[PDB]
Amino acid sequence: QALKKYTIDLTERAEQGKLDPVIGRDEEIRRTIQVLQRRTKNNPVLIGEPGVGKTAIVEGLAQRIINGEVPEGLKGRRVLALDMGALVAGEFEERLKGVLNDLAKQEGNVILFIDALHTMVGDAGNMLKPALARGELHCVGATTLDEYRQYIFQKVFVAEPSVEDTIAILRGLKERYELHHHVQITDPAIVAAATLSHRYIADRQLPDKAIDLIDEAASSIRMQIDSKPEELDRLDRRIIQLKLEQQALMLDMLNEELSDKERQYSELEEEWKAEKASLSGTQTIKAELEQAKIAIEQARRVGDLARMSELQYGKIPELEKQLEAATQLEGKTMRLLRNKVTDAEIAEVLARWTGIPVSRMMESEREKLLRMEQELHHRVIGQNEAVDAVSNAIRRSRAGLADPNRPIGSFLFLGPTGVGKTELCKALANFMFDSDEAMVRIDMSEFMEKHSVSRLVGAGGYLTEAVRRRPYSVILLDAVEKAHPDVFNILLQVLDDGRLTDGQGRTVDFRNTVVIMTSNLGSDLIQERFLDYAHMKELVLGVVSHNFRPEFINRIDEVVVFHPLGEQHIASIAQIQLKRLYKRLEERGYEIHISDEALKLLSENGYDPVYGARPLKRAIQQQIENPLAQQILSGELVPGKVIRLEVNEDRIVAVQH
Ligand SMILES: Nc1ncnc2c1ncn2[C@@H]1O[C@H](COP(=O)(O)OP(=O)(O)O)[C@@H](O)[C@H]1O
Ligand SMILES: Nc1ncnc2c1ncn2[C@@H]1O[C@H](COP(=O)(O)OP(=O)(O)O)[C@@H](O)[C@H]1O
Repeated sequence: QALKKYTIDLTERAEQGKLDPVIGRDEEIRRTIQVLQRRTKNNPVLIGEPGVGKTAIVEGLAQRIINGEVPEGLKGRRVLALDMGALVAGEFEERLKGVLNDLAKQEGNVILFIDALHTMVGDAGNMLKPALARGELHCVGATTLDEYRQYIFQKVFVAEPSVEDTIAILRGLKERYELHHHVQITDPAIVAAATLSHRYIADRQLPDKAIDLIDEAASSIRMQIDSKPEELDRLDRRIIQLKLEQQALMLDMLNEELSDKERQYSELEEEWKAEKASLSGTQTIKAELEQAKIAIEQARRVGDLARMSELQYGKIPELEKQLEAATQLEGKTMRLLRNKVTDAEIAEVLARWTGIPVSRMMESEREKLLRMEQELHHRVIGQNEAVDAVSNAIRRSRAGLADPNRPIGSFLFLGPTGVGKTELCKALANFMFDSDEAMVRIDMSEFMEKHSVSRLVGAGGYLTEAVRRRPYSVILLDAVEKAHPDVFNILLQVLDDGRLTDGQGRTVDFRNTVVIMTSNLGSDLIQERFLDYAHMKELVLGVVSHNFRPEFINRIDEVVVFHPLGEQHIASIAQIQLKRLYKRLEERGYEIHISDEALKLLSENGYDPVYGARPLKRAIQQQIENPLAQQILSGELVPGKVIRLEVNEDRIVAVQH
């Protein structure tokens, strides 16, 4: 009986109704069942990244066995999960031997479950090998594919549920969790949990991370409930203060205001208790309801008779009616204490995790979108047609006026260098994705070969991995004309399917991304134009047809033309570049203003037609930041005095007048 010591009986747990409900996973369970009765290589292995509910599938199978929804071959079978802990508490091999003995004793009525299957074979227990082929033991694996790469039984692949699936799962677990945490859970909190966990948490997987959000928020709410209310602390401190003062004076007066405040503090206190009572009641009955439901599920099993109709008709709906009567009573009675876990709570927990202010997490998206041109113009200066096209396309996408199976947007940027293409990329990344850090930059110059379409996909790939870890990002493909012909096909697959199958066979989801492609092909004809504010697109389309096939031009949302930078433009770019410096100096108490002619010097030294505004930054770094740092470290320039940037001879100088 090493099973009593070294295993947990899952069918036993399911029989007691102590297993949480399993929502979805119908096909995976059915498959596993199909494989368990397999004539050879029967036993099956659940393969998927941690937290996707492989164990959930096992428990679901157990529940089906107990409920008798499984084929006659699996009726009455027992599912036991082998625990890795109790074994290692030379004893390992002997204990495991006893386990295999016990499993060979009933010969086929017991199914063993091994989570992290690699740990058994791979601290690499060897003795397990005979029982598989001999048929002494029938087991179900749960292992990662990585570890099934290590190990290479039947392949059973457990995918990761989508947002909708996760939501259904959480809605199924909702009552159990409400009971578990002594709280109410809002459906907005559920959808917010799934959605936000999907978006912001990169490393973890669904449903698990969403469930963690829910859990933590529930803990927070619990602690908030237990704690003494604000008003009561306020009043206690206040009356203690007035007590102090009064006894020190021993004014009357205060004597009255004491008493009154003691009446109030009394009333509130009683109210507090009352509320607590209500809560407690609502929980107890809840528990009882559960115990009733489990009970009727026992009654279906062993066949009590008037029992089940008494529970179904008498007990369950009475408890159900006074439960929501208690919740509507809660609706009336609850003031000082809030038991409802909302989307706001989920937001606060994921705030704790991520570090986002969370104003962004729920800031109104429609107002963000409608004002988009302005927001993008806060960073990108000039290039009005570009911002217009991009903003319009993204608006179309978010309004749901476009194919849902394609990326949010697809743009081809055309024009010279240094005109702010990459600037608009970073601006987009910031605007929608809350950082420039959510961007994926790939130079196409380094993919010209067959080893190119190899490298970025697989044979992992530079692209697929980045998009998999960061589904919301701006994918910028620079100098796309240099690309290897095999890559363009992959690009079409992304622009169309909104997904891409890699060298490993798994599909990466691009539907949350904005795909931007830049090219210098139009640079000459564009610099040679302004021609009308319109016809340019036709003119350059002419040169587009040479290097690009109709498929590509038609599958991208907008083809963007970037104009060279005017004088006032470069001036403004300069000022924006000076903002950061201004800020860093503002922190130390320096105020800097720049002369118009000095700004002209910067604008001149920062712009040449071939590199555009690229030289500008280190034109500032060299001509301004260097002597500035010199004087700051010198002590010549002192905080609390305005620093004017003027010109001396042809060179820029800093002064305190
Ligand atoms: N279909 C489902 N129905 C209900 N809960 C699920 C489902 N899939 C996953 N879960 C939940 O996800 C949580 C973590 O899943 P888990 O089985 O630990 O993942 P894995 O074992 O595959 O790493 C579990 O608490 C489980 O309740
Ligand atoms: N339209 C613009 N708006 C704001 N900054 C710009 C603009 N054009 C150029 N710059 C500045 O010039 C630098 C280089 O420009 P960049 O966007 O990289 O050009 P390209 O997209 O052709 O590589 C950027 O860091 C940016 O600060």
